[PDB]
Amino acid sequence: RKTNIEAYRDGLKLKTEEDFFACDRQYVCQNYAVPVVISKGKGARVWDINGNEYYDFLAGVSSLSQGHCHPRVIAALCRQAERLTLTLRAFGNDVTGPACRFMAEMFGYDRVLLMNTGAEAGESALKIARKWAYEVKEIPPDSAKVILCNNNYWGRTITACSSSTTFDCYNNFGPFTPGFELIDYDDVGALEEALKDPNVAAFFVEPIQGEGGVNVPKPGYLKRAHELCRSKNVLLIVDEIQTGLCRTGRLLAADHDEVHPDILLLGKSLSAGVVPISAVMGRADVMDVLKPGTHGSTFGGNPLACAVAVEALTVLKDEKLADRAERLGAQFRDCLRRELYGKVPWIKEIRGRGLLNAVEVDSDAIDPNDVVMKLKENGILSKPTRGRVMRFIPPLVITDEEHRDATTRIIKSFLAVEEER
Amino acid sequence: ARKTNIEAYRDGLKLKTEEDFFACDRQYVCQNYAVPVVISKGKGARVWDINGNEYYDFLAGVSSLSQGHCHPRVIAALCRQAERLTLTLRAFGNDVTGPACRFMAEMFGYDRVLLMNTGAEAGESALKIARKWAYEVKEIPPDSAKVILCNNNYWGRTITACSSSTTFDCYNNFGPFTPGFELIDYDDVGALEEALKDPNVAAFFVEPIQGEGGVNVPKPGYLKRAHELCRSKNVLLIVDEIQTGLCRTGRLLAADHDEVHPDILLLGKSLSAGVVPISAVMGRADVMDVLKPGTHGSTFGGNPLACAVAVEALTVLKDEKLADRAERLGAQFRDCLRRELYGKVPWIKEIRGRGLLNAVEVDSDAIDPNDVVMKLKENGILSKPTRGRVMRFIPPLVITDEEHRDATTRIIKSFLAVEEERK
Repeated sequence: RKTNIEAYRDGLKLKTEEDFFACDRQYVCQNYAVPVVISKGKGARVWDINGNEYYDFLAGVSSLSQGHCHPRVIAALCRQAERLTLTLRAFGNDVTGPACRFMAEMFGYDRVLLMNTGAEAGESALKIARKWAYEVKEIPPDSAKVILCNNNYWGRTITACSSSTTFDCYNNFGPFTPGFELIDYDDVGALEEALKDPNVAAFFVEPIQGEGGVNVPKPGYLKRAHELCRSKNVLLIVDEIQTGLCRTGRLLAADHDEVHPDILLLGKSLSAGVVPISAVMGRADVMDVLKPGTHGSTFGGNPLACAVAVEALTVLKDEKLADRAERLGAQFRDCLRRELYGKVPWIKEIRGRGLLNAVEVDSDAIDPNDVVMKLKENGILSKPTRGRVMRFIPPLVITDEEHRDATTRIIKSFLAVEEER
Repeated sequence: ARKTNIEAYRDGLKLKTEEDFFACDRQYVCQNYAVPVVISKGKGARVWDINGNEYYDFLAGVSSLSQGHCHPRVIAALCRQAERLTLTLRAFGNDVTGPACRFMAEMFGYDRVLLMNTGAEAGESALKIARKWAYEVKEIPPDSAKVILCNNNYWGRTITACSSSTTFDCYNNFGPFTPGFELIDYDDVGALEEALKDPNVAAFFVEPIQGEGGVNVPKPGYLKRAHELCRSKNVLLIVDEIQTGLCRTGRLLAADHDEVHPDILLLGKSLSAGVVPISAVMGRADVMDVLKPGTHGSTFGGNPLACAVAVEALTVLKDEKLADRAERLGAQFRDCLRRELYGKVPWIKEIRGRGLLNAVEVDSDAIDPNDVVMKLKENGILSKPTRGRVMRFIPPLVITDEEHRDATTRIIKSFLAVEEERK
């Protein structure tokens, strides 16, 4: 049977890509800028409405680490969706509990708060950190500070905008939530100075800055940061929404440093890009400050998303996608480096861990969008961040044959752009 | 049927009784909620606990499940789109999101649709839009924008939502708070009119019936008159229909009762027949268009799968005529209770509602409100009060005539059983 969206879509006679673009310009709020109309995905590949194939090298900015339409994940969705999707957490069910137990054991935490979005996991963590700082550190009323890094990105709520240094994220959205102190990323000295304020509740940080440009910090940064935080009884909140779940070659990007975050945020690939589910995890004596009535969410921890998440997380384990991301990521960086550094003098850096990789180009000596369009032409879909940072974030299930082909196609697109300069 | 992954994981854990699940929950789940029941299946207006005991669901996700639990068509739409494509980000186009927005744009009468995931995101997205519009179009000073809200509002749990709440537990120890809010009494035209004197006001943000606040029904004409007042000061009317909208109160939108067409409209909850979180912000072009590229976003907002479900969920509302069904049964429900419970039961302070959004307020000094929750449960009714003393009765709108009759009877019997027991 045709579903309603199918029969409605057919009724509008949307034939070409252009017809869809015009539909979007008319009815969809215009808060995004590429031209392709994707119809179907499977694994690392997607297909547009004309049956043209591409490798998806954005993968939801790491929401589709398991690939598009993973059969196991789709089957767990569909089987749960037939039984039960929503109870509210005002009633028990036979899924939410076991899911939290499953996550708590896999990542080694006492308590799991399930929310829907990455941003909500962020607000949730800032809230828990404030309340814990008022009730356990006994810092004076309303004086709680949270430290974070210039060019952070954890969401789009007004509080998120309030803690951003990125003009377009905050401009004309105030007045702002106070209580933030901004420091440079990857700067051990600045963290230490800012840690002198005894009203600090938390340092909030990404192991690698994602939307900020795949800024990989210097060896030992997170380890040292954790030590300085403990020293002043300050929570380390580590956002692994983009970096977690095998993307960087380990279960969490913090494992590279053997850091166990005091509070852990997961999202995106936690559902294999099927439904929004995020999580905040922490020890009991921190997480337990959230008493009944003091925080909540309608869809948070619904049994449908739980079942998906358990299956999604099991795919990461069973298919060994961590090891895979490490092997392929090193091969990817090695290949691009041999073939492009020196030969392509407008490539400033090729950087990454695992399959969270990027090519920083000099935007005074090329137009970034030419690279993006030549990528598209050669079967590679990608979106840069901050104009000049090309990102390469394929699903981790991309096969060896596929990953070799894509790497070739990528190298070719950069060389072809250089040639054409 | 074959054992699902998730089922074999919990069979592995040897969780058989209701209390095995309560214990698992207490150990591993953040303890930010307060009920004894373990639900494992929903169909329509009914759910079943793990023992096979059957109940009527009279919370329905606080009007997230208007189309019933596990509606066949919605599930079939989920599964068929799920096999094709679930997510692209809005950085690439797809064949679902544009059509879906047109669908909503046409059904509700607006130029532009912003799709988000949660109710709270839609609320925040609205505050962001209003502020930015006030700065760029009304040209008020930077950081001076104000938004007017009502005492006891509930729109979510973000720090900014906390910042604009008057509910102690929602805001306490979660500061410092986002400035920019002016609280006034719900259902007070005088207080609205006065607060609209400040030219820095960007919007009035209001629910047509206060949901979590206690099913507080304003006096006739309140929303009509409010819109006039806002319009005269060039102030946006943002109406939160997340809980009241989509047929729950007898009409497509609760605002339709007052022929109010909100300047910004919020929906969520039943927008997805409770299958997946999807919410929407709808408004005219010259307001919504302040959100330029890169100034707002969300990983999962407007994902193909959720769009597919929402369009199906909305179609179910029309095809099965659930606005009419909510109107008819609702009136009958309020009829039944006021007849049989006023007079006989002194500790009923009021019975109120519109459509199938109803509430029984009890005097919490004359009775323990939990006795009522447990007696309802004993008689096969699952409900959860808001604010201790407001009993809520929010069933799916697909509740049949026999189910509703039986349920109303079981509900009356519970109230009378508690008064009997008082004596």
